[PDB]
Amino acid sequence: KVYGRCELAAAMKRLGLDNYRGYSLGNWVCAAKFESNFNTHATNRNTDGSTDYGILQINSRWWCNDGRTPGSKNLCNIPCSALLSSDITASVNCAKKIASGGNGMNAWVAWRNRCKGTDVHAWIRGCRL
Repeated sequence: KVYGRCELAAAMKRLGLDNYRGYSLGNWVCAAKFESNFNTHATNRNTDGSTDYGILQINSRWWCNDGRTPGSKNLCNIPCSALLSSDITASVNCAKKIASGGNGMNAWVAWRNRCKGTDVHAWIRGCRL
């Protein structure tokens, strides 16, 4: 499902992400843009058998079970296809744990990269919030 910018910004404000771990909503926005381009079914396979899933592209090798990753975790109890739906609930639940750890949003590269030191603000400026 390809999301509006503000449709996606309204959503994870309700979902609770604004100022979560003292990251303000446009960080979230900008990581989803740059991570999926707001597509929930966006998927990328890796060099490890790994596959990142959904909208903030959570990795199969640490946070989910997709069916086949030649050894690892599931730090979230989610089957990777929950990442994959309409509904961001699950992506955003899992997302919180990844950012619960030490590095915070630095787990998303693209955020690290296209988003640290920016006007993330800019991602919600014209929004129905």
